[PDB]
Amino acid sequence: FNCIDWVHKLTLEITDFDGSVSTIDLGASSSRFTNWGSVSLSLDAEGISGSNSF
Amino acid sequence: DPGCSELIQASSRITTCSTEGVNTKCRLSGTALIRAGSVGAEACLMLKGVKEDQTKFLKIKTVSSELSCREGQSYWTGSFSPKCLSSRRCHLVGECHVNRCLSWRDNETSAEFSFVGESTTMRENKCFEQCGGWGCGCFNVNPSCLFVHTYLQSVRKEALRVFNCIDWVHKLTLEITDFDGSVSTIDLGASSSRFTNWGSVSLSLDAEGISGSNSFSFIESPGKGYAIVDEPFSEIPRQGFLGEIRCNSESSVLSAHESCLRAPNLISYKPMIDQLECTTNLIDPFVVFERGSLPQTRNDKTFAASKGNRGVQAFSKGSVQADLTLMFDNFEVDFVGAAVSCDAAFLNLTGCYSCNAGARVCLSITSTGTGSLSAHNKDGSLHIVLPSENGTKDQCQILHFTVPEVEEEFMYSCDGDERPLLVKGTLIAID
Amino acid sequence: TLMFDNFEVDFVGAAVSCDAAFLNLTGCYSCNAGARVCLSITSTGTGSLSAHNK
Repeated sequence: FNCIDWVHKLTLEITDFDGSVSTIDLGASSSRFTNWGSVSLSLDAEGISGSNSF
Repeated sequence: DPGCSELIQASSRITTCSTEGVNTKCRLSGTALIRAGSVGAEACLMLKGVKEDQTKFLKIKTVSSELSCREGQSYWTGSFSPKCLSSRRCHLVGECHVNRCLSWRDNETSAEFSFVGESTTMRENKCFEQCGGWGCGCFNVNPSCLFVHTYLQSVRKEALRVFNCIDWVHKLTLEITDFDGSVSTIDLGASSSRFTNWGSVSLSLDAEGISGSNSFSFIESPGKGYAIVDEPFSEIPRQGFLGEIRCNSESSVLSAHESCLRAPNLISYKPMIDQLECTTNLIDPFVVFERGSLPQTRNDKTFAASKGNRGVQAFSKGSVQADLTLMFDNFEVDFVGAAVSCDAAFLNLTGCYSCNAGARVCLSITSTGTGSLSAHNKDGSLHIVLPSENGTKDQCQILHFTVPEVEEEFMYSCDGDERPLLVKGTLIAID
Repeated sequence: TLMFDNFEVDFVGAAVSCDAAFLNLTGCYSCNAGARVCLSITSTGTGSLSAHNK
């Protein structure tokens, strides 16, 4: 395979209010599914370009 | 305090009258041009019947100067979250085949997820292969199947509608008071026309109206303000851009209907034997909606929200010098034969002379019945019209002068009997 | 960006008093990592320690 764009992903271990923990991740500006709701990013100023020849 | 300013009399070419028993009504069918008033002033038009007491008025007040937009291209967008399913199927069980899974289409119906329902959402069907045999959890040694039913849904609660502008139409919020007393508030811009009770009004010559708006797009929210984007409008929703998922209506975004236009190759898939993690790369619209929210500062125009209708206006300075066209469509104007006399009294005078705004004046009208007031100077240059009723009020309007030492005798009359009246006051010089 | 989608969070008032103690304070100031601090929390019931300055 190949990589056309590197998405900066941040693995987050969200802990709910009752005490339950959930290990998820957020990349660029994606969303997931948690018990309390959904979480997303806002700023993502990090990436690697020019990986089309690999 | 502001009232009639440019007050002229209508011509007899498009105005006819007729007497039918003490009641002389008059028709109005034609086009007439009049100078538009300044900010606050009115563009009243005096209508004379067959005598002197028969005098009406058509108040057209000018609120302020606005720069409305001309909507042409718009679409509904918003944030979404993929909610995919998974169901691992062993080989030689049901519809599990290697050629069927490797050549699996997107909109191909499957008998595995046939129990959920044929919903009308942005759905798709995928398939993958894993491992088989007794070491994994199947019978045959061939790799098992992996049916994936992915459908999009609205995870948030609100939506957004992104539109653009092509030209800043100089809209003027112009309300019109009919002859009977009904007030109709409409708007005019560039060369558009509206439908009123007396006929139809439109804008003639437009002085301002700057272009240069195709390189910017606006974002509208149902109840969170407006915004601005420093990027031209996007035509086709390409992959990897703000606006790749667009719809047509608000319900298509709040309910995530299947009639929304989306870009292919967006929902990723990370199979993990039994687990599944489907992710996308949709750009959050609230980020751009929050970084650049109105009001802002662009060149020299104050962008804000428009009043009344749903649109984006723009504040800009400048005087008023346009014209208005009054197109009549056969309207009947009647008036009583005998009116009620009135008594006027001077109050104060403060404003400007030879100015566009015009000096304001107030008179103490004291009468016992309803009707109208008709006053004028000596040479017939200036005219004064004010509504009269039972009691003692203080009707105010705008008067124009060309001298700081205002001293002109007026002749006011509410039924035919004129009475002298003198005014005075010091004005200032301003353009 | 924490997107809450109508989630119920309940809590019973009137908790149990606690008594903490100071341990150490190392790290950095005006830094992206942030200085760390540890406290010897000694309580008898399950709850939280809401501490503030003046």
